[PDB]
Amino acid sequence: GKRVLIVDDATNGREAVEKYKELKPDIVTMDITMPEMNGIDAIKEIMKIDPNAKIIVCSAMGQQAMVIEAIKAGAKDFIVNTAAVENPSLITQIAQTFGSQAVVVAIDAKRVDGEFMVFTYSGKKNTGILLRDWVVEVEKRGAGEILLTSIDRDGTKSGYDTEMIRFVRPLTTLPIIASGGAGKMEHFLEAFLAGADAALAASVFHFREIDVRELKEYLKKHGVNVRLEGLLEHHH
Amino acid sequence: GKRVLIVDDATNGREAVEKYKELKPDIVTMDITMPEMNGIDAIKEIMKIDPNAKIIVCSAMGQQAMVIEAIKAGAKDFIVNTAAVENPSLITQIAQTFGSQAVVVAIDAKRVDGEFMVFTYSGKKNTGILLRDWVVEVEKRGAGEILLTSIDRDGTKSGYDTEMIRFVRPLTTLPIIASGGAGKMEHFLEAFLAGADAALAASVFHFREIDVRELKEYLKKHGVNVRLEGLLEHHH
Repeated sequence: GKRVLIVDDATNGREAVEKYKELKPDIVTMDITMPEMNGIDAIKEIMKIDPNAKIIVCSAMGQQAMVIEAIKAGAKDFIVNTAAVENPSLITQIAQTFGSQAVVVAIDAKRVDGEFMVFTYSGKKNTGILLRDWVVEVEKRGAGEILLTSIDRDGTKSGYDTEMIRFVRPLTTLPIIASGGAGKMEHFLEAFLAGADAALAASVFHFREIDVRELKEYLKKHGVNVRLEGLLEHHH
Repeated sequence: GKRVLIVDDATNGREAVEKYKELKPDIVTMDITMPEMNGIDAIKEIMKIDPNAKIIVCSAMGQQAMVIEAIKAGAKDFIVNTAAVENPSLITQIAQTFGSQAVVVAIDAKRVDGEFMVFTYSGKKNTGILLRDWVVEVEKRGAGEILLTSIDRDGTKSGYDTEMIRFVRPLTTLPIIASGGAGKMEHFLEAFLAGADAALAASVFHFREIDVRELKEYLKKHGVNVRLEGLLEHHH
């Protein structure tokens, strides 16, 4: 690409096999955690109504029991955050089975005392690990793509963390999907200019702050390659 | 009180009827949304192992179908956020059935252009409604307590929004549980001093930034009344 990711996030269903065919999206993402809500049962139906893919499983943590059963259903790809920080090897582990392609590492970052630092458990434990460090590590461990979310920007509807991107950019060769403060059409350009290979966004379209057709034409009128895709997800 | 609320948040279970007896807490909170995860089935077991209470149901939105069944199980109290903003009457509605006591209105606030504004859908739609307005409205509609969460502070581990509290304080007589940036022992005092009748916190204890025994003694050594309680919750 790049590469703009339009998200529909629904939700605890059920509201999947219904939304999937009616929205023909390029991902989905599936939270499967704890053996209670029809995660695995959902996938099978898709892997039927469309034998292809592309489902990305949300593995973390300790409920691997489910992940295994999910892969038996046809799951080929995964994102990881906390469980990779606990155990960096877990990446190499997957990447060896399914290839580097198959693994995306989500990274949650926040600047503390003028220093980019990593945060886990849905962005709350300050790991005391410099972002700069983890980035390199993650690549060497065998990642595919980095899902850099800026906490200092997440939900500020005030722009992507173009600074955090630039910081990460030269430290890697891997694609970088950028996440955080999607605010206006202009903000997407800045992200691409920073280095981000992809931009993710939910709130702006959901609430029609921004028109997806218009955003395509805007970026087109500036000479950018895109390429926009449909995400889809349960749960939190 | 006041009044400090220690939260254990677990999680999609199941990890309830096990945690409840072993943790003897004063709340719980129960997310029941969509007929899939054992919300209602959980309550019944408690309402058995302890016929008393005190369960607070998380009603919102449109899945009232479940809420009704939940009340049949013995639910007496509720919190509301988005669905109250959509339909202010919904408060009067509950408060008439179960009394003003029974209803807590969560308010999500963020300052925009030097103006406290309300946000819905897990804090993302700018309602274009001044906090000052909703506060009064909510009381007149028949609320019991206000669960003021500061977005500009939520997860900053940098102090409560002592400014937002002071703003709300004189506009009401209702109790105010304060939520947001629980950072250090000192930060709890400031909150109480601001007007907050209660402080809620999860991250600080979970990750043992702060010791609960120590926090009691700290506030005691400053002459405060407390009074600390155990929350417990699924899910997001």
